Amino acid sequence: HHMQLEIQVALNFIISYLYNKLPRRRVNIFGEELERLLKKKYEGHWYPEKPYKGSGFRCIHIGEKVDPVIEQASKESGLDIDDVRGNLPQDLSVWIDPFEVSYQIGEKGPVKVLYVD
Ligand SMILES: O=c1[nH]c2ccccc2n2cccc12
Repeated sequence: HHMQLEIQVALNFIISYLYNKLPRRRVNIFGEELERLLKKKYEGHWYPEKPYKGSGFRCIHIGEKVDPVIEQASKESGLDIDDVRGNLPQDLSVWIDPFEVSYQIGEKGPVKVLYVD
């Protein structure tokens, strides 16, 4: 029902990797904190008019370095960011733009779409 809905889509996707190698309730906590941090980060950086404006800011990147929002959601969930990294596909990008959520795996991977309207 917003940028909200789209952060949900990305969240669901990301944590989907984490369940069943990381403890259930603490992955739930990881999601909830992730959701909060994205909202807090994306506030005022969301322009349905120019969806691509700030797209590179909003991008969740987990290459050889981890996006702070990921690192923060880990610390606030008691999870070792190395164990979280480990269960997430390497060189992952998730772009969350108005009307579209998409992601790439691997430097030469195709972009895939989770949500578009
Ligand atoms: O890995 C990146 N993907 C990306 C996708 C769309 C827009 C901007 C970016 N971007 C900006 C710094 C880094 C990245």
